[PDB]
Amino acid sequence: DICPASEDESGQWKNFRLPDFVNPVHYDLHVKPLLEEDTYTGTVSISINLSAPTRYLWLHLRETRITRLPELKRPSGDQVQVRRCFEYKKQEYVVVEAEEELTPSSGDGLYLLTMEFAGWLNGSLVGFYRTTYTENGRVKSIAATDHEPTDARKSFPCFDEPNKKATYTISITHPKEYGALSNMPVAKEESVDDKWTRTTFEKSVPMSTYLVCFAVHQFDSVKRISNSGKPLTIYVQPEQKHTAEYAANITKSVFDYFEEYFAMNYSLPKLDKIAIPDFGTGAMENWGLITYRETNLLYDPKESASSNQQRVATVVAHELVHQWFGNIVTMDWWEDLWLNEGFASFFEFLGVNHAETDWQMRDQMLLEDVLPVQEDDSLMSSHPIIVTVTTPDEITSVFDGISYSKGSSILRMLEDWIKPENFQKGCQMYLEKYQFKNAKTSDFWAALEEASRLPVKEVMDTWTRQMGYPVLNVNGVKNITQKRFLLDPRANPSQPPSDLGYTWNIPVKWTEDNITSSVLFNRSEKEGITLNSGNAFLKINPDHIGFYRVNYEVATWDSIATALSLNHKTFSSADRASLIDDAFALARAQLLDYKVALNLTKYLKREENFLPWQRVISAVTYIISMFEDDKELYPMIEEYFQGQVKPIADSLGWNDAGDHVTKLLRSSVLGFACKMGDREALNNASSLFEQWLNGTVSLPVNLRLLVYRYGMQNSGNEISWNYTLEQYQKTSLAQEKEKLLYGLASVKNVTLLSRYLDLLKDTNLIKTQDVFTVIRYISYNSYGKNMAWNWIQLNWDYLVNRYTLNNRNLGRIVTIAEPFNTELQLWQMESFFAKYPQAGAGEKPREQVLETVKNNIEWLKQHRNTIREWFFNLL
Ligand SMILES: *[C@@H]1O[C@H](CO)[C@@H](O[C@@H]2O[C@H](CO)[C@@H](O[C@@H]3O[C@H](CO)[C@@H](O)[C@H](O)[C@H]3NC(C)=O)[C@H](O)[C@H]2NC(C)=O)[C@H](O)[C@H]1NC(C)=O
Ligand SMILES: *[C@@H]1O[C@H](CO)[C@@H](O[C@@H]2O[C@H](CO)[C@@H](O[C@@H]3O[C@H](CO)[C@@H](O)[C@H](O)[C@H]3NC(C)=O)[C@H](O)[C@H]2NC(C)=O)[C@H](O)[C@H]1NC(C)=O
Ligand SMILES: *[C@@H]1O[C@H](CO)[C@@H](O[C@@H]2O[C@H](CO)[C@@H](O[C@@H]3O[C@H](CO)[C@@H](O)[C@H](O)[C@H]3NC(C)=O)[C@H](O)[C@H]2NC(C)=O)[C@H](O)[C@H]1NC(C)=O
Ligand SMILES: *[C@@H]1O[C@H](CO)[C@@H](O[C@@H]2O[C@H](CO)[C@@H](O)[C@H](O)[C@H]2NC(C)=O)[C@H](O)[C@H]1NC(C)=O
Ligand SMILES: *[C@@H]1O[C@H](CO)[C@@H](O[C@@H]2O[C@H](CO)[C@@H](O)[C@H](O)[C@H]2NC(C)=O)[C@H](O)[C@H]1NC(C)=O
Ligand SMILES: *[C@@H]1O[C@H](CO)[C@@H](O[C@@H]2O[C@H](CO)[C@@H](O)[C@H](O)[C@H]2NC(C)=O)[C@H](O)[C@H]1NC(C)=O
Ligand SMILES: *[C@@H]1O[C@H](CO)[C@@H](O)[C@H](O)[C@H]1NC(C)=O
Ligand SMILES: *[C@@H]1O[C@H](CO)[C@@H](O)[C@H](O)[C@H]1NC(C)=O
Ligand SMILES: N[C@@H](CCC(=O)O)C(=O)O
Ligand SMILES: [Zn+2]
Repeated sequence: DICPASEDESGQWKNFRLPDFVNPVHYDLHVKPLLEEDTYTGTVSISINLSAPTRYLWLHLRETRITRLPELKRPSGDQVQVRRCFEYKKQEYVVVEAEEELTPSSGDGLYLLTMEFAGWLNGSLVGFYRTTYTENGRVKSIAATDHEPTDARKSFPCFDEPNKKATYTISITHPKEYGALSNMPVAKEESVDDKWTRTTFEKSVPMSTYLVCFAVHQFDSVKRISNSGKPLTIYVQPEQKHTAEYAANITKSVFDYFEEYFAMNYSLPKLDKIAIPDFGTGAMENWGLITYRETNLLYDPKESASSNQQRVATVVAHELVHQWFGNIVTMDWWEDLWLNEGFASFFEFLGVNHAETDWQMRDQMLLEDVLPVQEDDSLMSSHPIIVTVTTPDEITSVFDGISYSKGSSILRMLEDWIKPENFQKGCQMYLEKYQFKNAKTSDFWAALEEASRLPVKEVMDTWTRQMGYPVLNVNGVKNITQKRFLLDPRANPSQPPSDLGYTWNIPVKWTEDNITSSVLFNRSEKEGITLNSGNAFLKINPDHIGFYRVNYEVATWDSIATALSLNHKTFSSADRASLIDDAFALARAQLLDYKVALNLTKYLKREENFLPWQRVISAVTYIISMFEDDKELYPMIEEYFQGQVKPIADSLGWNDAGDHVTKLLRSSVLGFACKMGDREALNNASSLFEQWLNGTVSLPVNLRLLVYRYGMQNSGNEISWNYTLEQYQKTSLAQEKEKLLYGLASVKNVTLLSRYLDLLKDTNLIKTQDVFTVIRYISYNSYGKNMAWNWIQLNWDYLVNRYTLNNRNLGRIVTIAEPFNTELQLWQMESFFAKYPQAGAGEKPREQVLETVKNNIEWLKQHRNTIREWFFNLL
């Protein structure tokens, strides 16, 4: 109550954005958690470079309270008279008004502001918090922090903006049974009591608030040493110690690869990794202390899948990229978030490709980022890569497909156009230029433009300052022209307004008879260009390397189908995936007749590669989804696609054999077989499930998920549900737990799914981090599509209270409505949204799922007969 809230607008603290004339240099931060009380206290002393006459000093603070009237120091050292302090809620500030204004730190002397604060460790996964786990029957505690993007201000009062880089010396007073970790190595350990220890860490390099991290733990460790000679260690619960090995391997390999690739030293003396037993995102790149959700870090070769292996490798690689792109060089403002996330999403594939050679990681970029985000970015409710954000809710919202995947995709296009070698050098120069400072997007262009003298800014701005992407329309084999590709044909292609008018500078690549050529397709070529060997067939956009779609003439498309039916290997696996992906997306947008798209699938009985099958399954999943309740169309589509996978499903079999990609292929191919109703695949699932219920037999790691899902679906009951629920509690491996949750969500029983939904309110059973995962799994259930949707509506106030409107996963949960395809269902959504109109971080997802559902309704109206004719005539 000493620093109370007031609604006083008459000041610069009414501004969302922090003032230009106040900068932090150094933070002296001390915190003392009372672990078994779920509280902490702390003091922060901040050195402040003032630049203008101000009677007010303000900075960010949320939920956590100031307990003592703050103390102000002049550059000379004198005590400053402080009249009041107060909180201004609307922009998450605490403001202190001095008696008088005093002016800039002109000569190495700085102001010093000291504040005492108390906060909570409970009810939350952001800021500074405590969670528990069980070790040899005992409940143990671990405390950690999580800040990105606007949560450092919950932990301690600070200038919570990515460009207010300051240096840190952190100390923690904890009980002696615990160790304390932070960004920097331990400097000194001193006894307060015979019970308490004060751990002081050595001074940091300049860094943003969102990167500040500390933890109090009783974890064991697995150790590695870099080529730099620096200790790289993963902290892990003693019972889980053996599952930390693989992450330790990749950390070494990828750390050593990146340091060399970026031509720059890792800035800190050590690097730590730790998985928090309850953790709100996937992982977080805190300078020197990277925090993980266990599924993304901990891997067991004897129980985890190849899928899991790759996920661990990729997230680790991702988190390591950030130590350069994000940490050393940080975006100036969140609008340029892709400078962090896009770069990490691109370089992750390079890291893991170094570590794991036969994973075809470069090709998998198509499956993971490129083709999925081309779906996202064909909606009106997408946004440009450089995004205007004006609230904390808007800031957190842009941690999405666009920042990550399109970021990754347009770098993938850029690298290829500019050539890998020059892209590398260009990244290096940017990295040394803006080291320990902040960069804008223009700065990265200017850096790469110095590596190629190609018109990088001019070309890359078109991809970056407007949403969407083009479809190239082919006239007469050789003439191309560009148009915006939108999934909704009724949508206005000029909206929302763009200076660039939705035309792009398209780096174009094409293959003529195994020889490859390149052109930049200029915006100002309004009537299109012509592509420079007298030719019959011209393969445009090889390996789908550019962020665009190609619509060949119908004749060409027809010839491609026949070419696939005669010898599909004529195309590279990536090229098959891409052609199939484009055709089905073009058909979805009413730019290509569905008969033409479906014809490309006729060859599939002989398809044996991962990439094409993945993009086939993706396209079919949607079509099958739209006809779930059509008793006439569904069996026909099912019957067909069952026959098209049967050969490869049988050939690969129900057993973990072959290399990484083959094993990934088997998972999704057997899964699709099950999905399409194959009696024999379902029986394998039920048979293995029955065996697993017998309590000894350890399932083949790459088949487990399918066995739990389809086994529970086809032969699950209360006895086996209860058992599966027991198993989920008993296993320590998070990757197994998550599979078992999908199993539990698969039962065809309303009563059991109802028990499952009730468990979501029980924190001893379902972790806070997993609630949205479980809701999503249930929504995939034929019964639970409606149950999950109904439950989030009835329990909306409860979820908002538990997570806050600022939590992006809560915001995104409405996307469980994506398969909706009737006017009735759309009315439900709109009714629910009108009832709870304060959407927070859910604002964009709402817009997106509404757009999707409307498209769905239209799609059914446009294509039901055409698709029916195609299947009926064939069968
Ligand atoms: C983390 O990194 C290690 C290397 O940096 C991996 O390598 C393990 O260690 C052994 C030698 O370093 C390897 O040697 C042997 O390989 C041959 C196979 O032809 C066999 O003699 C043995 O299976 C194996 N030696 C053993 C088991 O003592 C192994 O290939 C290898 N594996 C094991 C279990 O030791 C680690 O595998 C790697 N760990 C993880 C989890 O990824
Ligand atoms: C798990 O799935 C396997 C398929 O991937 C099943 O194996 C197949 O079983 C089929 C029937 O038992 C066989 O198909 C045909 O059987 C009839 C019997 O009357 C024969 O005429 C046909 O010649 C034969 N088809 C062919 C193409 O030869 C399969 O041959 C058989 N094997 C394979 C490799 O496909 C498993 O039975 C199933 N397991 C469980 C426990 O359900
Ligand atoms: C691209 O798709 C085209 C449109 O579907 C294909 O052309 C169709 O082939 C069908 C064969 O599956 C034909 O259906 C047969 O003909 C009549 C339809 O009126 C029926 O009586 C027959 O029962 C049926 N055949 C069987 C075995 O049941 C269609 O006539 C035909 N449709 C049109 C509009 O021409 C192309 O073949 C396909 N191109 C490829 C694969 O390259
Ligand atoms: C952590 O727990 C404390 C108390 O255990 C919560 O504070 C209580 O809030 C409820 C209503 O929201 C009141 O009935 C109590 O009087 C409060 N207690 C105290 C001591 O203030 C606190 O809200 C929890 N923190 C979070 C983030 O949920
Ligand atoms: C779904 O599961 C419920 C819960 O187990 C089943 O209800 C049980 O049915 C058995 C046999 O008919 C009874 O002995 C139990 O008393 C019932 N339990 C409860 C809690 O009601 C139900 O039959 C299943 N529904 C299906 C398979 O459609
Ligand atoms: C499966 O698990 C449930 C939960 O433990 C069992 O317990 C019943 O749960 C319902 C609520 O869903 C309670 O109202 C009943 O009183 C519980 N029964 C008790 C305490 O005996 C359920 O019995 C289990 N079923 C099987 C077949 O194991
Ligand atoms: C960069 O790495 C090199 C080689 O390991 C080393 O000699 C140099 O001191 C490093 N630069 C630093 C720590 O600033
Ligand atoms: C393609 O463009 C060229 C050059 O503008 C022109 O000669 C030709 O007629 C165009 N049309 C077709 C179908 O090739
Ligand atoms: N950069 C993190 C997400 C951080 C967050 O959203 O809290 C990741 O994608 O791994
Ligand atoms: Zn990231």
